[PDB]
Amino acid sequence: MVLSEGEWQLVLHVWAKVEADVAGHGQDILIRLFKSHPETLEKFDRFKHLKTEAEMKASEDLKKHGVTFLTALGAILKKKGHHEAELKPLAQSHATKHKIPIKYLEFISEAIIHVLHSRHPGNFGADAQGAMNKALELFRKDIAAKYKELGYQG
Ligand code: HEM
Repeated sequence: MVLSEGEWQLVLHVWAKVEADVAGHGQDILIRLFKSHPETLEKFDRFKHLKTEAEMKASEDLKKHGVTFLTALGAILKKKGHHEAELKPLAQSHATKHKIPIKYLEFISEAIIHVLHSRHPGNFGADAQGAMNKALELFRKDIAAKYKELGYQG
């Protein structure tokens, strides 16, 4: 799939707002995923023991990881599709070390879109959400092909 330049602009405009608070968004998104799909929390051996959303908010480690995760995603989106080199180390660790099924990457895409919609309504109307969605479907499609090449899932 190929996004047009206008779709990438809608994506990078709302991302420029997200980057004013990277740790806050990282945190909001991971919690949102864990709440919505609690099975995903089991993949993290470091956070698994968290029991409530209050425990999640208060975990410094979780917040540090939400910064790591978000930065990496930001770096991929700013490539505007040309992300082959970035995708390599990510596909290898998530498919071989962490073992993260594509279905989970669909759950986290839904969590990203929930949070942006909550925090940035004026910059995330229907066309901007369609563009963000296109960009994460592109990322999932490419990661899924990498996964196959690595021997995982398909
Ligand atoms: C948009 C997608 C995502 C991005 C860009 C991403 C990014 C990252 C980055 C950059 C790290 C650290 C380095 C590494 O191990 O490669 C990481 C670690 C990890 N990721 Fe993700 N990830 C994504 C989706 C997920 C999903 C959906 C899950 C689980 C349901 C997951 C599970 C983990 C785990 C288990 C680790 C290790 C955490 C720790 O160090 O203990 N990731 N991920």
